[PDB]
Amino acid sequence: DPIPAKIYDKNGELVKTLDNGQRHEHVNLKDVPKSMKDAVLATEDNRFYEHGALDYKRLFGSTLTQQVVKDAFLSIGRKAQEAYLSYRLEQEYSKDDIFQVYLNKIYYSDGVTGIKAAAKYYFNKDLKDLNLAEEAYLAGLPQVPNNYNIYDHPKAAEDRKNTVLYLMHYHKRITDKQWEDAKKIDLKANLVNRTPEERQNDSEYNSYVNFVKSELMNNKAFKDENLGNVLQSGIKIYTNMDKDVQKTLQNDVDNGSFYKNKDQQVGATILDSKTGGLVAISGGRDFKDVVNRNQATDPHPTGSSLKPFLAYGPAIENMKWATNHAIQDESSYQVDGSTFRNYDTKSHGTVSIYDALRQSFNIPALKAWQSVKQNAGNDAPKKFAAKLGLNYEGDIGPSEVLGGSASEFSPTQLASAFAAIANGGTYNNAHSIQKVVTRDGETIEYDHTSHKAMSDYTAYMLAEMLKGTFKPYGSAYGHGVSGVNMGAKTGTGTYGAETYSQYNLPDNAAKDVWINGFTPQYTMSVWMGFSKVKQYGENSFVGHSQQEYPQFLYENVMSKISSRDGEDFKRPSSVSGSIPSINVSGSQDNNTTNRSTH
Repeated sequence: DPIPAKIYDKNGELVKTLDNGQRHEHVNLKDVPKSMKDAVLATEDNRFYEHGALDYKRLFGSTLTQQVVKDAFLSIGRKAQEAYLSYRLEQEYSKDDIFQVYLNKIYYSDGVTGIKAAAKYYFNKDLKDLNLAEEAYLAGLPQVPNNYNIYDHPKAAEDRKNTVLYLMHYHKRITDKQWEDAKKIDLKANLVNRTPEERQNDSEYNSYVNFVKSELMNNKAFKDENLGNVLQSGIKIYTNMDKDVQKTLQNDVDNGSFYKNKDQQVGATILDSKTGGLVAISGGRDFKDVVNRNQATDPHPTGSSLKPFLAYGPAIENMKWATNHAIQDESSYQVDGSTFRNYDTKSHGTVSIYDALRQSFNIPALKAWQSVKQNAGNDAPKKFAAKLGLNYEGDIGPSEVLGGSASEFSPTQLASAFAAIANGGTYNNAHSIQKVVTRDGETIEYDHTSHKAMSDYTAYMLAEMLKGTFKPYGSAYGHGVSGVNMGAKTGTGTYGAETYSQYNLPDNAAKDVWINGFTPQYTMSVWMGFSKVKQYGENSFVGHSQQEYPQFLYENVMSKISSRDGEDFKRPSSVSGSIPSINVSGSQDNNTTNRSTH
């Protein structure tokens, strides 16, 4: 029975409580229009006054009672406890009592329970003065409230409304005429005008709540149910959220000055590097839960973010390369019937992969990816990446290596992948919920996916190389935090070659920009893009200067929240040497250089 859900941070403190979900107006059964009740019955349980608790004719050659119960407490036979409670309920209360409870407690979407409020909401009408088509729709809505809500699926909502009208005619609850009359009414006519904002009506938690709501139904114990039905059963949700970090991340996102215009978007995820627990998340600026796409959990092109996982990572793992392993760079380069060049269009000659990664050269990463493909097998890259949650439906071409094509993942996904590097090479699928405590007192334990993604040396060597990103000439030089030990990998994702012309985009125009940083404590992943590609690059990142934006967000937040205790990534006894010249013990590298970049 009705009671809002409560969300608790990492300290057990109450952080948020989901209200706004009470547009409910109580109605007495005498005060409900005959035609409204006729509508309900005709569609849900026509012979409700007859059949008693279960409908045995239906069953052989549902029921209002059953609905009321299913709604309240709720895999193979837990349908039988419904049956039994329905029986009991049918023994305690009369048909009028039950019919009334139905009309007062069933969910109508957008946080509406009860036909009385469901009418005042969708149509601003009293039950008395609302029309036939409006009744039919309000009668069919409750079945699957999310798919029938007009505001979201007007086509479905009209089909549902027509089905009810049919049923009503078929059960001869309305004449042949009034049927025909009603299917002429415009349903939308009196439809109260709202935008996604009013439909909902301490915001630093919005993105986190949005995230928890999604993960909550992924557990076996709730997977079947509904949103507006599992959140009203007074459960208590305990999360890994850091109250403080979450506020910081969302404030800095909302009040940051690193937005070129109003079409620019962000997505930020912050995990506990070690555990994988979601410490804070932001889906965008001034993010409204259902109103806005949660950009922290939606996929975007990754640009050069994935190099550690498709090229150098699998290369250090599978053929034990040293960090100063040497690759021959060029100006152009062939892979299939396609040419590839570096972003700066140059060739840097011979380069240590330490630099090749921290400055994100494209050819050397293609070479490396190709070397992993030969010396470890064509599926070696896929396997490595797949350990870190980065899956690929089909083939991994040179494009996905460079972040194009199928290389689309959420900031949350990348944060998880990178946190692996940040903690000895153990992968932890991002997880916000610790446990939920049900109204009575039961404790459901949630768990997440965890498992070795890479061997200790690989993780340490990546962690060490990527520290070089914040060092001079590094793709994120100047944006690292001072006393803090952190490595990072930036991503810059270009546009399709055709779209450069269609929109007259300048040469240095980028569509997605990422930074993925990690300390021993936190891993943080930031993506930024624009909602619509405009002409001349107005909605693109143009030049290092503009593509550098997410690094301001990263630096700001990582500086406020990171602790200066001087912790570092733990060095395995399996690595020998020091940056930029780290190798795998007892397996030094045939091919190396002491050659620097600039």
